[PDB]
Amino acid sequence: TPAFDKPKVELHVHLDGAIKPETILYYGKRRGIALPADTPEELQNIIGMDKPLTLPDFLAKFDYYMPAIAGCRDAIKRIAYEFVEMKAKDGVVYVEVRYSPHLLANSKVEPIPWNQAEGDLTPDEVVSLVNQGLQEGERDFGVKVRSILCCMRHQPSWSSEVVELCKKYREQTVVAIDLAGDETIEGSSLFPGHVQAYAEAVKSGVHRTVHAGEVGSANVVKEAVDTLKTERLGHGYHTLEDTTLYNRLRQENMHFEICPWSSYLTGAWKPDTEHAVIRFKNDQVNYSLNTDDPLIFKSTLDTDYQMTKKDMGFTEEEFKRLNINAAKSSFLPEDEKKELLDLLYKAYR
Ligand SMILES: CCCCCC[C@H]([C@H](C)O)n1cnc2c(N)ncnc21
Ligand SMILES: [Zn+2]
Repeated sequence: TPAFDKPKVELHVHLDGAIKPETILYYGKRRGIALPADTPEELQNIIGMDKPLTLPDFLAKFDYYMPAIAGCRDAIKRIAYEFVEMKAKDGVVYVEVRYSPHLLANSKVEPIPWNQAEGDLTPDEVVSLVNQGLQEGERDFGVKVRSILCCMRHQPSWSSEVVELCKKYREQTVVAIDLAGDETIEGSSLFPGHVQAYAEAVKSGVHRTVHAGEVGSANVVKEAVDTLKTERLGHGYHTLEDTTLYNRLRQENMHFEICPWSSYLTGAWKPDTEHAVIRFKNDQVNYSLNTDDPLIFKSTLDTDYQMTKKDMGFTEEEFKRLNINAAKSSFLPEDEKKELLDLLYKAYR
């Protein structure tokens, strides 16, 4: 039985980490692309994980299935559409899905990703394709959907395209910019290509979020907040190692996109310490619960709610509260943000 059987709001989930094994297998076979297994069940076992992995072991997971979807228009649009259906089964009423448009392209994209051969799908089209999938999905399944394009910490040369992409496709599902990738890459937060892109995001009113504090120190979080001027933090668990940064962030009602289950499987969180979210709760912090990558973590939104309910004493009043904050922190136009809030209020009370 669902841990929290009411409407939910999800702000931190990767499109390329939320694909149906079947769909991966389908395109794998239909377009001759080598694939570990050939049975959906076995496929999820190899792609899924249940024990922390090194960055490399983890990254490798993508080389596995990405070549199957990347470059194929049909597949890009489809996984987008199928992702909305997955969310509907979760009882999610609003969701912000993110992904790197360059990682699904095989044209333009400088270092062509996944040892993919030069193709015809550019990053710009990837975005428009995804927009349609997400849009038809919203129509058919009843879930409000917005998207966020990610910049990659190791490739600042893409960041400007990313912000221009968010600018060119706004309203049209794209509501913000993000920064994902290796946090340990020394100085990555300050790469001129990244800071300029977020600076442009500010000049153009493009909402900002950043993956910081998941593995890197509190300083990675600081740079995210003070230099990139982020409005939301992806994870941000290590913020707690700097009480003044933490106190200030609490002061400014900063939003933390928490991924409980995710943190446990990646090692970002060691089961010997009290999970960072438990203190966020005790501190009445502005945060939300997210799946991050259902595919790799073999989960569903419930997985995370089950985890905090069972192992962290999370009440219902808390679930409703954190979801209310998720709505309040959404990148939706105030206009539509109020409408989401009324939905949840009348549904929670
Ligand atoms: C090692 C990551 C390289 C390929 C990234 C694909 C994808 C994007 C950025 O949505 N992504 C999905 N989940 C991700 C995660 N937890 N951390 C970084 N990137 C992630
Ligand atoms: Zn993430």
